[PDB]
Amino acid sequence: HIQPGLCGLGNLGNTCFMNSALQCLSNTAPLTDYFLKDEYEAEINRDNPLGMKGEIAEAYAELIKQMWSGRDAHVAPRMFKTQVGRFAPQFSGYQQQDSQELLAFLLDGLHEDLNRVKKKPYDANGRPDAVVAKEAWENHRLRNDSVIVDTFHGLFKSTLVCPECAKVSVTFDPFCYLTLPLPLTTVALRDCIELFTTMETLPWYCPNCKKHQQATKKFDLWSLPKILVVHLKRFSYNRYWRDKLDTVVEFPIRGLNMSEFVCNLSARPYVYDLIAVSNHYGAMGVGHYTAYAKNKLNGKWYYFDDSNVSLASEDQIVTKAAYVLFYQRRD
Amino acid sequence: IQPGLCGLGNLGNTCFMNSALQCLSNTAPLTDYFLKDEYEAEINRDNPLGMKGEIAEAYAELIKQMWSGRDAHVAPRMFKTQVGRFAPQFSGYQQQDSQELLAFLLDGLHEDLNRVKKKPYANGRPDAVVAKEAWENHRLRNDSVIVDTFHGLFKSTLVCPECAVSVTFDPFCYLTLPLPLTTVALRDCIELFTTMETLWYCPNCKKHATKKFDLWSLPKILVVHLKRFSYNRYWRDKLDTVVEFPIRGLNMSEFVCNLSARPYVYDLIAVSNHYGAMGVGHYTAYAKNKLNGKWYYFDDSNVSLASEDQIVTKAAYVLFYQRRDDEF
Amino acid sequence: IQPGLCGLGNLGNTCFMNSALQCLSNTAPLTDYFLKDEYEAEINRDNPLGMKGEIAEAYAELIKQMWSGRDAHVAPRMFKTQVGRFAPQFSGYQQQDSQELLAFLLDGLHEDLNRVKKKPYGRPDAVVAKEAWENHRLRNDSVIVDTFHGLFKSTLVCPECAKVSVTFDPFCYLTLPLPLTVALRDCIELFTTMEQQATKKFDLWSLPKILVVHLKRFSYNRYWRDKLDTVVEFPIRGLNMSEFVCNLSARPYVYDLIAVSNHYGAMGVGHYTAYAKNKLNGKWYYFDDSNVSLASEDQIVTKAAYVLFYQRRDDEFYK
Amino acid sequence: HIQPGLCGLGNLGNTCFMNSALQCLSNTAPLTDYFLKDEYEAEINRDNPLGMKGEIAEAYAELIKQMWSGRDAHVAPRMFKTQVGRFAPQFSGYQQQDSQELLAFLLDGLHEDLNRVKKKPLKDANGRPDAVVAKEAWENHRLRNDSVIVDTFHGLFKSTLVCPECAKVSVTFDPFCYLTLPLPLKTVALRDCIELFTTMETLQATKKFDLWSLPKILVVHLKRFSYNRYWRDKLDTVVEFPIRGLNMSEFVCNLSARPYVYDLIAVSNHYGAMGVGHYTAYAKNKLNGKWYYFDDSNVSLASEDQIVTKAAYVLFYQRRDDE
Amino acid sequence: HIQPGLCGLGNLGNTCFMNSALQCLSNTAPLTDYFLKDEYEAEINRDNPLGMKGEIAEAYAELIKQMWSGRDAHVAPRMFKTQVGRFAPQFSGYQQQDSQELLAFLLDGLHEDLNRVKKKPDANGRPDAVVAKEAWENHRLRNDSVIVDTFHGLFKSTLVCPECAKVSVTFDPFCYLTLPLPLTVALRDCIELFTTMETLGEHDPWYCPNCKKHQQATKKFDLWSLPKILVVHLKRFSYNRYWRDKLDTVVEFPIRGLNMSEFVCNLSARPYVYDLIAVSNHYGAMGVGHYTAYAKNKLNGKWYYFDDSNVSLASEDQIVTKAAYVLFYQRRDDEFYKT
Amino acid sequence: IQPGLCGLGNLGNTCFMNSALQCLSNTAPLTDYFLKDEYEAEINRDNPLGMKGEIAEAYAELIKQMWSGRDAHVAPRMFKTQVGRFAPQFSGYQQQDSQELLAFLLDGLHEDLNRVKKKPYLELKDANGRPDAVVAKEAWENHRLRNDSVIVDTFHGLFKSTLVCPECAKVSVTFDPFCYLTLPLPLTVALRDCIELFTTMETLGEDPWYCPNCKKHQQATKKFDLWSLPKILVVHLKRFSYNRYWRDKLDTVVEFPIRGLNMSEFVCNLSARPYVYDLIAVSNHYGAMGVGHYTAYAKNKLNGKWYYFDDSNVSLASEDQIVTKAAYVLFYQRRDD
Ligand SMILES: [Zn+2]
Ligand SMILES: [Zn+2]
Ligand SMILES: [Zn+2]
Ligand SMILES: [Zn+2]
Ligand SMILES: [Zn+2]
Ligand SMILES: [Zn+2]
Repeated sequence: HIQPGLCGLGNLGNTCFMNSALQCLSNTAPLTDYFLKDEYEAEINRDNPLGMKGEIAEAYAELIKQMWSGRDAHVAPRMFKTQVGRFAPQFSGYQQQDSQELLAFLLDGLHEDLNRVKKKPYDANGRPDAVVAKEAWENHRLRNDSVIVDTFHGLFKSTLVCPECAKVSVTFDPFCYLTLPLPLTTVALRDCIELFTTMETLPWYCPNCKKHQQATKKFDLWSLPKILVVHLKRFSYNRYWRDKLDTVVEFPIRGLNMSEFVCNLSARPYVYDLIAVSNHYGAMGVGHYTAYAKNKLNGKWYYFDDSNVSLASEDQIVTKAAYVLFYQRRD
Repeated sequence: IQPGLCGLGNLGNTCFMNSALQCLSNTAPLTDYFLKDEYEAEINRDNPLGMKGEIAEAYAELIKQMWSGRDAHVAPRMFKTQVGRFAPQFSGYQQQDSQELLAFLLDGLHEDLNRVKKKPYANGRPDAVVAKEAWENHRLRNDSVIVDTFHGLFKSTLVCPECAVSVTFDPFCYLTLPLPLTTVALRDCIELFTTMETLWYCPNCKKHATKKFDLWSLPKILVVHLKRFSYNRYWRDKLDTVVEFPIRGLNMSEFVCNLSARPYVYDLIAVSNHYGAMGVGHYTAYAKNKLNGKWYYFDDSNVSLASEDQIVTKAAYVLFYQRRDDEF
Repeated sequence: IQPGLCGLGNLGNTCFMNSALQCLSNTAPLTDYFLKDEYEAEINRDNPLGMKGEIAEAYAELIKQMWSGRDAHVAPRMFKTQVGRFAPQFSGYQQQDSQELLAFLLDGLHEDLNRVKKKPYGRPDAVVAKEAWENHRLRNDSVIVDTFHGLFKSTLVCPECAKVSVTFDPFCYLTLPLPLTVALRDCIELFTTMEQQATKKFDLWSLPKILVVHLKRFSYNRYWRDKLDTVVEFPIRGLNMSEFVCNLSARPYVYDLIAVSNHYGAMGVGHYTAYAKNKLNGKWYYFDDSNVSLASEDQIVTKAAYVLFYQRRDDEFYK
Repeated sequence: HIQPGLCGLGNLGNTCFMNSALQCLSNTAPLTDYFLKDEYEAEINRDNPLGMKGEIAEAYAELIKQMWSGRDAHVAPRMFKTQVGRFAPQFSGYQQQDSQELLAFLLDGLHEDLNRVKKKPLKDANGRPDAVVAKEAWENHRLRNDSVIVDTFHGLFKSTLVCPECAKVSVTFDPFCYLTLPLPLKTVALRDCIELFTTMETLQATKKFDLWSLPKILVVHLKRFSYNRYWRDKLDTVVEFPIRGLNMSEFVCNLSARPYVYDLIAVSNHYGAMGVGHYTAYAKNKLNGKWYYFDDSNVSLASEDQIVTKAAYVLFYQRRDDE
Repeated sequence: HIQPGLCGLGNLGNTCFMNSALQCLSNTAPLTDYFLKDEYEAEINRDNPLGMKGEIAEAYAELIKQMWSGRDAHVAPRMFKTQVGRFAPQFSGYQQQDSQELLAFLLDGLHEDLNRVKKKPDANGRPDAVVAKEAWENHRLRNDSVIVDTFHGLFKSTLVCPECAKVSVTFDPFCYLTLPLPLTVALRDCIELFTTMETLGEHDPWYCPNCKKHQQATKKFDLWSLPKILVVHLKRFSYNRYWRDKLDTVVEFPIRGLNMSEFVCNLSARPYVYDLIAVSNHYGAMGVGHYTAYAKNKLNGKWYYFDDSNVSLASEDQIVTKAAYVLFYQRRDDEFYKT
Repeated sequence: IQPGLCGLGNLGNTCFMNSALQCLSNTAPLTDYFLKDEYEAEINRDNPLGMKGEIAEAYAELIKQMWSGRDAHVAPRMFKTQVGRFAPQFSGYQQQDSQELLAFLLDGLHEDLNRVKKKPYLELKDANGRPDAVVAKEAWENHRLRNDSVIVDTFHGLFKSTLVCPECAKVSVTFDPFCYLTLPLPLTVALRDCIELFTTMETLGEDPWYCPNCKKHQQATKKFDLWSLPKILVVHLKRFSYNRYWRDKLDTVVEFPIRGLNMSEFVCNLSARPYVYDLIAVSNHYGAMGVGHYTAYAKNKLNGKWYYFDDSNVSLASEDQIVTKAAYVLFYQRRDD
């Protein structure tokens, strides 16, 4: 029969953005394995006031089992589409959609529906970064503990400097994806990462001023997850229209060394390999989303264009169409 | 940007429209008519069968944008709006048909550009005499750039089963070819269309037959619609049969019953494609650029260089052929 | 505020409805019937052709508001809601037709107030017409029949056979075709001119207390609506209908104008207004949605005139 | 044929508010002349993050060319209406609309779609003269905003705040493209409304507005509407305004400034007491100098004695540039 | 923790008509057992031109498994409602709905989505037994499903031409009985009214083969063979131009031992004794209106009232009221009823 | 037909409205006010916080129909239309809340019938360390200088709020009016347990209180106290929790008296006359999931019997049916003597 995971997703009326994001998540082996192991039932959180009563996790679990059964070449994700439209109506209709916006929604929704914290409970003052980061991560896990935290969550350092009182505010914050700005001739992914970590003048509230100030902000990468989701910020949502950057960003297929951008000098080496890409086409109108993904069982690359699954070659993956990159850490 | 290499943005389930529009855009006698920009005197705003010249004007405006060489892609917003206003069946989010839109547009453009300001209003006689009469009568009601570009004549012979022969010559602006009841040739579908098939209100007997179609005269631009869709109670079915059609040198003289007629050799200029089978579905187009002679693939906003070896597939739904004219 | 001098607020493209409602408001036999407030016994809630008495009730309520003398204008929200519920085609911001709403309302009010609880299933013209009218009233008996219903003769002459088939049919308004400034009598003559396969000629037999004359200005084409802008000259006083009445033993028929439904707007959605003569003071007013202003007779006859309301003179005794 | 500019606009379902605003702008000669000269194509800004990719300027230019061709007595502004409802869906509703709200949208929209500043780059002046601080404020405004809209409708007003504790006088100069005038409480003159706008409000500091520089085209919005939680209120006060010779010089603070005499060119009118209401316009035709009444598709000759009524909502004045 | 089958259905905005019909079908044991035993999987027909590509059968199977799992006290039938609306959009409006109209749609839909026939291929003066056997066999050569096996019966149609006096007899299948109500009545009076001869009205005249003309012929129905599950629809609604009328007549019907044998014209037929299993109820008359259901649980033999999401224990004395609209009867198949 | 025994037709998911309307209909001081038909002089059409008198007029018309004795049921079309026009959130086929409608209607009726034609502005006195009796009297008088209507006279009470800052230990005491009490349910319970829980001190969570001495949003302690109670006490049992993606519902059986509810022990004011209440109406909710359904129990003022109002259907009830998990909003009438 059909090879497991080589399953297209039927377009049900401008759901290409959803399908693209779903193919990327489907080919995230730690996440697919978790659901296929079918022991996640004990972790479904139906009372969580921030979740969807376990219903997003259940519709997702059902769909992945279909996609990895080896019985179908394609499935129509009707239950999943219905559940998304019910909890997040902004994803329904026939206007311009965003694979990253849906991805952010799904990563948060799966996390709360599978959150092991049944009751959520409820300040760097020149202390070492290692101490402040450990504290921030532990406090994060006291509120958020799931397969999503274990697979996609990392930690970044935020430094804010007030222009009035010159007070330097350092915080450690979790992330489940990295939104990379593109420079304003092709660019390298490392240039986009360096741009993300370079200081920029913003507005946030200063605790000493008590007012909103146009403070400088600098990001630093502290710890990185098993699955690094890299969002290339191509879209600009202006008041009356959406802009798109068509720049070719060169990104490695294999051996992405993240270690040079990690400010923790005592940290483990971070080498990553590409597993999936969410692609966008269409300078004008609604546009279209597809995906490249590496099948975990045979190690080959494929193109997923809604219901159509075709064998791909690595030389096709790096184009201006690349929008969201999925990287898996080599452990 | 090269003129005519202009993608059309999808405005929400508008692929059916964009596909049809790319085929019409790459119909040189029609595009040249609008780009010559002298058609303003021919806009018919009083025609009771037209859309007050508004479909012709929205189409003229879009073509000028598509052939300006200023844009790589255009969102056909005014055109989409005007279509939805006059023909609301094309504005839902349900499955659409590139041919249904094409038939609407060909009729609408004809009426909005009909030179006839006031429309006025057979038995054992020679075919040549009856055909000349039917055509002259047609142009006394219908005279436009659409009649000049796409209209042909087909002979219809109906034989009564009780009293035993009614011959009529009727115009057409496209040919809907039935597919046989898997790879078939275009010529087999043409032969199927012209074969006598028993099913009409007869005047001699009055007891309401063996209908037979014949091709009499063919136009500059022959639009060939392959009847792939069928409509079941709860869903639309699609025939996925591969129809083999020539890219160059389609000899239609072979199927023309007028033996004194001019030779009819056609070359492919555009194809409306359909993918999806029994699911939601998507339309694209192949079109040969009149200025550089190369084949391009138009997938909504995206325009990419194509090769001839990609064109003949099960995806081919509507074929556009241009007649070879060397002092005929 | 003088009773009846009440404007109707526009509730989003509802001027067509207000224009129609102002003409009916200023039809004295109909308004008096609702103000008399004894019509409650005549509301037919089981009629399969009616709206369970709900259009009559919404209309009665609105007319009482319009003739109370307490308001200069009212927003006919309940009426608009009830119309939109039973006839959803009258909902939206597309081009509307005041005659289409009028025809709906005249039929609706008739069925909601129909006294017939269970509808049953070579002679001289006078005998056949009397029979046709009595049979019509055995199915249809209401204040609308009493105020607006007339009878017209249909003569069909068969060729080859030469058989003359005569029928008498009721009407509650006359749709008059326009020729091609024209006179109303030319449009009446055009309606009565002769046109299996046979010749058909309309003739007017008996005419009602309130004659509603619809000038067929609109042509609904496949993709657009056409409009005839011809100035139709119609009398304000003394319309003699007697010359078009084929019953030679019939009473004289002289009418006086009481209301006009007006339409403006060459392109787009357009706008409907009304001229109406107030029954209590005899003056002409212009009803433009919520605005009611004193009018002069010299303003009434224009290309804007679309539907004319005429009241028969029952002054001198006839038969 | 038809006289250019005497073109009605068809109602496309509750679009009278739009037609009224459009007739006022159509009869603003410096703006219509700019589009009819048809050289504005080089000024269309398609990359502006605050614009509509040039599409509101293009839909407006196309419509104004139709209205001033002399070929049509009326046009249905379908493309314009469609583009407006696409960028600003609040105007594509079915509820009571505001011609001033559409005007403010369109003035900003046209400015951004025609903004000469391709890359946009709070300063307080301490003890410096008003003339120096105002010149600075205007130059800084034009470094961000440079269009036919700035050149036609933009003025500058002075804002003075004085602290009741330390007696500190804080002066700022801010641009405007129209004046929203409050109407008095307890028939009023336009000058009373202007004086009310420039009178010091006790507000914990006192705030006073002053007119510094005035544009070629002065748009005066009479604040008739009050948007309450469940309903909109309307002031029916008759505001007396001059048709010719409005002397604005008395309200201008720059005492070294040029005289400011204005003539009325257009009025946006509003009617209706109970329902959706209706908008029309009075406008002076620039080619024959006569007054006309534009009621959607209908254009009729008007007289000066008809303009000043309670219906007057938005007034358009044109400065006399005699020398 | 919850008893299987005692599962309410959430209202998803005017869907009470749908919940009511679904509770009746859910409590039809031969149909529920078919889905719970996974007998449906191999029989899903996806190419049938008269079906919904197996999608209505799949959505129904999934829902019935949820209702009979014993895990939920109530479920929101979102997937089912979505699939129904997609194939039959008339059921997704906010206008008044009809549980019988949904039932007829669903019985036909499931039949076609589960039809074992993958490729679908006068009778005068002959005995009724011969013609009926032929009509049934020809029916099953086209229609072979769990729906045919559970709900299909056969009725005799006699048409008599008023001109040539030609008597045309046909045997036609049915999956429910629409009973006209007389102009408190007994169910047997409604059955007798259904089998009484009536003269045809326009625009449905009978085409006479002798006359070769459309005729105002007489039409008489007779019951020939009855199914395991007899669905009896009391025709309470009248669709008028501007509103829907409703007959509020109390129809007295048995809860147990309904003897159908007296209305069966086949004298050699097996006895037909039926017990009520479910009732689709309607309240509201000519106003908006609400649908509920009475159903007998197959595992404990008790009567329950299903009012959307709410399931409560009922008593037999509550069942026979003016609210009864659609009745579900189950035939007795013991040693007492041999053929 | 007995007056007041009038059902309300459902006009498409309007059960939430009919339930609230049946409770208000059977509030004798309010129905008597409209039936006396002298309220016309009190309709406030200029109030910027009202609906130009239109909600009061639509309500008056409906209550006269329901108490005429001519109809067994009425379709409240004008009322539903007016509600949908001023508050569009109450239209549609999604889950509704009878208390949300009730709160809207109580405020709308108050503003449409507000005797204060021009609302004044006066500073609220510091009320620092002064006796509770003095500060409460001041708060009530200031409330009536802005709000004076049949709604204030029938449903308004006063509650005391004590806020204590965790940084500066500042004790802020205020008295605020209420037209209903939202009672929290413990995380079968008695009504008195929910009343006691409403007056227990709680610490504000992740909604802090602004402090005047700190000049910052502080997570202070908040304690409520009942000061004065109205003629008609509307008790809202807080069963629903509106979470980001779903609505939670507490199905706890709250035991509440039908007769003799002694409120005096929960009133921190001792100068008040005893407060004894009797149940007059209950708004009920059914439907664990989906859209759900609302009905009402109500005691007829003319015959003293209990009835069940399920949209258009009105049937005789027994007291033993009223106290169930379905009870959501309770209407209590004070004993006067
Ligand atoms: Zn600071
Ligand atoms: Zn024949
Ligand atoms: Zn004859
Ligand atoms: Zn100071
Ligand atoms: Zn016969
Ligand atoms: Zn403090």
